Amino acid sequence: VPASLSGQDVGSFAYLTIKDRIPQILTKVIDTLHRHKSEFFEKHGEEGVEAEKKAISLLSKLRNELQTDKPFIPLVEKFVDTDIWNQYLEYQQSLLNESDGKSRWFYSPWLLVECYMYRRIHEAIIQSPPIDYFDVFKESKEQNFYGSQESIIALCTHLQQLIRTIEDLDENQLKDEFFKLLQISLWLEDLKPFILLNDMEHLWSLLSNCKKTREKASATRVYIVLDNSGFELVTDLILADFLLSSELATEVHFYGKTIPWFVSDTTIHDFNWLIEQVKHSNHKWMSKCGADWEEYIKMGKWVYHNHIFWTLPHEYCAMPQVAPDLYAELQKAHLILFKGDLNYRKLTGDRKWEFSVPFHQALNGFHPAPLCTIRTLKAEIQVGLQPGQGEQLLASEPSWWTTGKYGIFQYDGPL
Ligand SMILES: [Mg+2]
Ligand SMILES: [Mg+2]
Repeated sequence: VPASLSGQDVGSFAYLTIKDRIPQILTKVIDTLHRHKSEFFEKHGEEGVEAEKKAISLLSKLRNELQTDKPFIPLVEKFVDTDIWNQYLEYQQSLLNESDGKSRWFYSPWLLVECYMYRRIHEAIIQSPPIDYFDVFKESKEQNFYGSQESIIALCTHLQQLIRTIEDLDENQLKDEFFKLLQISLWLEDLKPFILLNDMEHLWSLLSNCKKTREKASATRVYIVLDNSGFELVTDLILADFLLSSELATEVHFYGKTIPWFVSDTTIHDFNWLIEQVKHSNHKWMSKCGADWEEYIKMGKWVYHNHIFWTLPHEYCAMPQVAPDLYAELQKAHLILFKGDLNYRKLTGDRKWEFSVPFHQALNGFHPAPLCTIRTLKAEIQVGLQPGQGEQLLASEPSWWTTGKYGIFQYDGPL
């Protein structure tokens, strides 16, 4: 397996992200805490203000460690994954030879660096009762929802129009509607040129055959490993409703993040809050969607799962050893959809793979069930391309894979 992406290459996007973007995220977190000082006093009294100041102090220390490339330190505050994290940090140090020194922001794998930063943010918060419940990214995730109301209404209206007629659609029209919603989940004719890899036909073949072959009382389970909250989450819920309504799935299982993560990533609180806001909307079609979605969850047609593994630094190839219960759960899927760039990085180890490497190889043994990554590119990693394809893009458009402009549907599994 190739070397990890990291800040060792000062010309790398990982370097640029660690040097400039991560400090910016921490500053904004600190700003968010500062702006909530009055709310914390109203709800918690003086102990809330002392806790806000403590959290800010800790986050300021964290930002200084990053800005000065200090070595990583063990996590201290008791938490469900503290010991697993410290074991992983010990393991990561063991990979370093004498010349490499100690794990640190601009030397260690970029995946570990970013995951460590968010876990240290969470440590600062859980060290600061009574504000230890606070989600420093909640305001931004709520803002994405409120800012997207027109597109959310339009998409909920589209889905409900679709569902009204869904039993009159032939197989090929149903397929076309499936492909449309998959592209909405990714991001339509104007955007098609920016789909670099399109395995959507293999998803249709897989689920269509499951539907045609399904025996009585048998299940077709589709798992969705989520990325961002807000409009992205809505596109995934809309897809999942279509999957049930079209009978391409009989159950949909969702996996989010146990803690606030990578700013926007959906936690159980974001998931429940968004569905509540859609359900209690006064718009006819948004409200009907939200009601239907809460009913799917009640019946077990939709299931939300929390698992700590997704907010660990480990590459997904480690899941069988580190989270065998989760791996066995994923093996019950008929299809797993992984959303977004971080999932892609974890699927491929965040390594400097050649463009030509097959996705199957880059997964490094992680083959729980048929799976597809639905991803816009925000990292210097992309495998499974045709010879010369990524090279031509680099030469024509040096930023191509880091701007979120290009997308993929990249599949591993049968057919
Ligand atoms: Mg050493
Ligand atoms: Mg995200």
